[PDB]
Amino acid sequence: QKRKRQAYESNLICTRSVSDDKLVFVKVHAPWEVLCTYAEIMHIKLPSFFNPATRSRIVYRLVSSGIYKAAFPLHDCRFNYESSERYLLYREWAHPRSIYKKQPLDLIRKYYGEKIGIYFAWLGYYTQMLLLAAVVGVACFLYGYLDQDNCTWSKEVCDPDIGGQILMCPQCDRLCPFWRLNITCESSKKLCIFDSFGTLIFAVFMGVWVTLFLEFWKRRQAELEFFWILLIIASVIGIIVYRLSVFIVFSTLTPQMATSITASIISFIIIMILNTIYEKVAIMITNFELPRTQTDYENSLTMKMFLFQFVNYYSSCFYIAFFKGKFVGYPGDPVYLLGKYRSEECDPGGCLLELTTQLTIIMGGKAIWNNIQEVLLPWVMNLIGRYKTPRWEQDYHLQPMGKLGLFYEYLEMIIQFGFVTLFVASFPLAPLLALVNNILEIRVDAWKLTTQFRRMVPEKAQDIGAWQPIMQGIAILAVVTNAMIIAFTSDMIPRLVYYWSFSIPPTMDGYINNTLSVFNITCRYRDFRNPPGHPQEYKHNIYYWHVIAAKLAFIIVMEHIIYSVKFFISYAIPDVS
Amino acid sequence: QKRKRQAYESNLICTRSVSDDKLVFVKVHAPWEVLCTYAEIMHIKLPSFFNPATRSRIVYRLVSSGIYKAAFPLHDCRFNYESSERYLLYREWAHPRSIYKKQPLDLIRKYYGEKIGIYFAWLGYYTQMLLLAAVVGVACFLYGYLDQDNCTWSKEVCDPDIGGQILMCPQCDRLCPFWRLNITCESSKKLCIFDSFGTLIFAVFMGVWVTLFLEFWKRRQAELEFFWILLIIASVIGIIVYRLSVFIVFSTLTPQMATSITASIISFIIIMILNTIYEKVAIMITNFELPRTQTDYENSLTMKMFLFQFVNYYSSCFYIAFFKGKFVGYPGDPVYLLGKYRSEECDPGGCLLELTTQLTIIMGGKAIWNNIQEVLLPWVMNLIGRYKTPRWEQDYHLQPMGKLGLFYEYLEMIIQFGFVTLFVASFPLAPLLALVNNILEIRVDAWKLTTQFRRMVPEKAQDIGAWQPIMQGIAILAVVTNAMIIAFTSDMIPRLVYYWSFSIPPTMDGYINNTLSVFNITCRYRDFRNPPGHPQEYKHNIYYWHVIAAKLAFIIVMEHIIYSVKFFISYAIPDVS
Ligand SMILES: CCCCCCCCCC(=O)OC[C@@H](COP(=O)(O)OCC[N+](C)(C)C)OC(=O)CCCCCCCCC
Ligand SMILES: CCCCCCCCCC(=O)OC[C@@H](COP(=O)(O)OCC[N+](C)(C)C)OC(=O)CCCCCCCCC
Ligand SMILES: [Ca+2]
Ligand SMILES: [Ca+2]
Ligand SMILES: [Ca+2]
Ligand SMILES: [Ca+2]
Repeated sequence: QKRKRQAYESNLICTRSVSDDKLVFVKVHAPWEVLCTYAEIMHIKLPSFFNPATRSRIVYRLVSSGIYKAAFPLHDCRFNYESSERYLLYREWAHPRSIYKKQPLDLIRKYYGEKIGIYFAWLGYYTQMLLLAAVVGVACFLYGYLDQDNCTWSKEVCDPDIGGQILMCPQCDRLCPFWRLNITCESSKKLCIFDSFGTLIFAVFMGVWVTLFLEFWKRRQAELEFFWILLIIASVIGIIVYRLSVFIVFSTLTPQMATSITASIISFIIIMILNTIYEKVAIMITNFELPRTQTDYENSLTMKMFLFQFVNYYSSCFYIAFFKGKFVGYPGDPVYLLGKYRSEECDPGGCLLELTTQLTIIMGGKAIWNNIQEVLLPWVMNLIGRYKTPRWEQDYHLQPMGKLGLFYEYLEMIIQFGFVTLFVASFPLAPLLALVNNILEIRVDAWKLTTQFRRMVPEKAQDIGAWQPIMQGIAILAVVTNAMIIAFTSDMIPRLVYYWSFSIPPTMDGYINNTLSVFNITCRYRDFRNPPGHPQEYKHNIYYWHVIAAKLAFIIVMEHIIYSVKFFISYAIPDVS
Repeated sequence: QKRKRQAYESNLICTRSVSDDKLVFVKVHAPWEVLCTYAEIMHIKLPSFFNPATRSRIVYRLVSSGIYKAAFPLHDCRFNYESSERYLLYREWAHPRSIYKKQPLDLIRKYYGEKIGIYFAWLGYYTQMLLLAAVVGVACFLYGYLDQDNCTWSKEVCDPDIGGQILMCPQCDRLCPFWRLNITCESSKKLCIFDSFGTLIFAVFMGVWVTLFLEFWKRRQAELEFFWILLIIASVIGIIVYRLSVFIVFSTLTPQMATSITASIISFIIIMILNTIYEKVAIMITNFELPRTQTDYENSLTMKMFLFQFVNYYSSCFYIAFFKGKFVGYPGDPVYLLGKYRSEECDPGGCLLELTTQLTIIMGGKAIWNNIQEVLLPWVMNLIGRYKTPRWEQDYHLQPMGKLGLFYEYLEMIIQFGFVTLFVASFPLAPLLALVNNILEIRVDAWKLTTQFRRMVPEKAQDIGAWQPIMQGIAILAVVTNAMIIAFTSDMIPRLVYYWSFSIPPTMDGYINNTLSVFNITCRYRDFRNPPGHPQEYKHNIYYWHVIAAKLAFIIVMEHIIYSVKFFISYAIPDVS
């Protein structure tokens, strides 16, 4: 026990704490010749001469068994008062009062290390790219807002004659009664913002913006040089079925917004606690496997953890986008999934607004609650530690960062990126919310890393790591996902077909009465079905196949055009300075 | 003049020809210490000790101005009789009598050099992969042939009652008279081969096969370690308009096969002479640009030359596939392209058979005529040279390879690959024809390289070069192109919709009368148009939009499924030994 530690200390050669007599901490420094020897064995760069991050790396499992209590570097100074580097970049960068200043990226790679430097460089560059995407999203938001007097469909669903005379079918078995449509008017008014031509121009822009983000980040990186799959499928089913359950336990502006916000909040609570669960089961799964190296361990953990997180966070959104209300048929013979399991018909405006509210609640709530957790949990852990003098004694009573470190940090921003990219065709303010989150996110990551956490050992990484193929896969998936959101989720394509193709005798006015289908009780539900009385009644009509062929042709045209533009831009940008 | 050559020879130090007194050839050898010095300046590998390819590279513009007559290595021996390496791999590899033996790839990199070795390794591995793709293509060809008694549509177009009672519309202005359909029966019978379920399984297989080809070739490479764009657009228009012209100058089994084979032959003749033209204008264009290095010169030449060759060879095929007969409307108001320019309505079986004949003529004729040129042109040039003793005198009178060398060789196989991949859904025997071409292609490239050409200087290349992104782009384009061939070119999707979707009251029998549309003279042309007498007469009907929505959904499903399978296979194959 103590013999192993004494022999290891004698090999390393080859004070106790004033507050706790049982703990003893040994100072570790290197001589000049030994530093030059370790700097020859590890080929460091050249122009007191060795930097403190370089010294702490060159000086850098036995503590995993519990023999050694703690091994760490030491901070330079207290942040609250000057001794003095930590005080400096706390005073001008890490403080929330210095929210507007530029990041001292050379100072952050000086003090913390190039993985922390590359995370904060990626975070700041993400913020600057999100500023461009956010002002274009504000431009398309103004395009939707100022043309609210020209959206003919919202003005005729808000008018009582065209909108109120619908009396559309119930989406629900026990009474849930059939209703005049003008009550969705206050939900439809903002819908003129959320699927107009402005958000289509924004989505086609956002494909290009993701491409520019990736290529100029490649340039900035160039400058700055089997049971678990079955469990994932069970998770895929689980998030959808509790999305249904939270909508049901709610079901037993104001009414629709209360519905969407309340169900989104309670589902988001389940999302967070199931996220902690998924952290634990994925770490148990990758510990059941034997990984040979820590890097292969964290790559496998990155893939499995991100797949569980992808499933957990976006499966509700994918249900609302592509599965909710998409497979329901006519009110005669509704689709009972397993018997007595009638699926949820959507509102006639579409499930885009419900997707929008769920997106902004999950995104902004993960932002708010994750920053609250990132502040408070190390702070309250240090507080209950302090409720139970030398420098290293002060630096001892800090929550250690962990073996992974910045991993979860990257993870949450990648999840934020999946809201910025995969669902950007729903609401254009996703880069704005991401920007206002990221401006504080640099400060909260900075502040907890400076104040609350022990100093992580500096070590260089040439990129973000295994998150880069994840981001490229998210980028390729974003084109398909935005195409299915504009085609399948929103209703922009049916009114596009109504204006361009059926103002003709075989304008935009008269769209709402001409879209829906009348239903015999043996009301006008939202579907394109040949009507009681037509020879092919309740089968899909000519107009269903016209609109769905325009949907599929839009998916093909938009995907091929955007993928060729992404190819032309990745081929045209030299990817170097 | 002679002073520059004398000074260069004196720097190099730092016999005349018996047949021609004006020419003098100096032997060039290196001493042992100078060879070790050049082998230290160029870091050669280690285990008379320096190999002859290595010696010829280490010993290796003034001849471009015309000062030096010729500078070359020397061959080891005459091929016809032993002196003796060249005689050996001529006797057992390069001879056409050794067509069945394996390639001595270590001997070919010993004698010729690693670019020639990697071309012949790529050629042989291409041949072995084509053997697998060819036996699967023969399997789907047997699937189409043995089920010829079960193709209901061909048996009812060959029957006089269902097929002969059509009397379909003329595709032509001056009389070209309307005709009973059973005359396409002998063309439709083999059509039961060419678009059945077997070729669909072959196309979905061929996406996987291209993927396996690319990944195992990555493994084998790992083991074996602005005016011109406007001219390209003018070429794009030019090949299509002379495809129209050769069809017209023909127009002024037996009748349709005579048409297709004759027009394909005369167009292919124009293809070849315009290919020589495109060689010359592309070499003039890349000489008008100043390239800094020979490698950047040949990369730019590779891109421009392949783009011109792509346009030249496949623009006729792309016209037949995606533009011929696709944009023609109903016989009332035909599409005159510029006035008095009625486009060519296709046969009711589709333009797939015309595409098939054009493909096999262009592919097999480029194979035959390119091997005939590859044999004869160096042979006849050496013959007229000989119509006007030491070793170097014999090796002097050979056609030199040129500065590019194997470039055109790679080029033609890449063009062959574009027939193996981009149009594989038309006829499944494309890998078979490629296999029977490649077995002789190794021998003709081997034989002309051994007998007729001067020995190219050995120099190492780690891959095929700039053709590898070209092949990956051809591979990505192949999925889209095969999807548009199965959907848009062939008629497999309309009969798939007829069987699965309209045997119902709103079997495969009755497909031909139910596909076409009747035409009032104010006959049954091949289109899906609402009929004289329907309220929406000659507009597209329900069934057009059903079939074209199934086409577009097939494109989306097939592209996404195949691209995910390609991603799973490229991610699952470790790309290393
Ligand atoms: C890679 C991640 C993204 C995957 C996207 C999944 C797409 C699923 C959407 C889907 O198929 O929905 C079925 C319909 C959508 O048209 P809708 O008119 O919404 O369906 C009827 C609903 N309503 C009458 C009550 C208004 O659509 C169809 O009927 C056509 C089916 C073709 C879909 C193929 C897309 C991608 C395949 C992998
Ligand atoms: C990248 C290299 C490959 C490019 C492929 C180009 C595709 C062009 C094919 C095309 O659009 O043809 C028009 C129709 C095809 O349906 P058809 O029924 O052949 O057209 C009517 C012909 N007929 C009545 C005489 C029998 O199709 C349509 O009407 C739907 C238009 C959507 C096409 C979008 C595909 C790719 C866009 C870049
Ligand atoms: Ca956060
Ligand atoms: Ca963070
Ligand atoms: Ca050839
Ligand atoms: Ca050849």
